[PDB]
Amino acid sequence: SGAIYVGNYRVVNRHLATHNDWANLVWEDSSRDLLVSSTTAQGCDTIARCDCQTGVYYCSSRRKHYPVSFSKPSLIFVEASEYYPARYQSHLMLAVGHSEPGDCGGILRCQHGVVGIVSTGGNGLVGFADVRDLLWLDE
Ligand SMILES: COc1ccccc1CC(=O)N1C[C@@H](C(N)=O)CC12CC2
Ligand SMILES: [Zn+2]
Repeated sequence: SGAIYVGNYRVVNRHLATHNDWANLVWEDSSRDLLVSSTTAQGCDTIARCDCQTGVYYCSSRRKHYPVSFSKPSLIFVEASEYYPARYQSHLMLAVGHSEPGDCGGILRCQHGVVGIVSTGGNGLVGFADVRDLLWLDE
């Protein structure tokens, strides 16, 4: 689990969105595994606007933050899971790092701010849904 709280937005994995998220929906995209809802309170996270390929992510299954090198946002084939059939997921970045299914939502960050959230993984890999291209999160 986990979310980004920037301005009056809450960014979560679409597969983990609650009823309140759907009832306060701003934007969702199944192909990216992302959903954004509106919040009453202002958040403290800032979004990175950069092309960093190194950063640090939070892994809840280890209660630890790890440094990682990650690929550029791309279209990658993701195996079938309890929440989606096998399909191509867009705007996904891959890295070598530990992950388990419930690690989804953990933040990946760089020197500039939040880069994205854990969305996929397995066998010593971890994938992150990028949010750096969503410029509207800043206003
Ligand atoms: C962090 O993901 C994993 C880690 C280890 C093993 C397997 C996974 C992948 C996984 O379980 N996925 C991929 C998600 C997606 N974005 O399609 C949907 C979801 C069920 C939760
Ligand atoms: Zn950066």
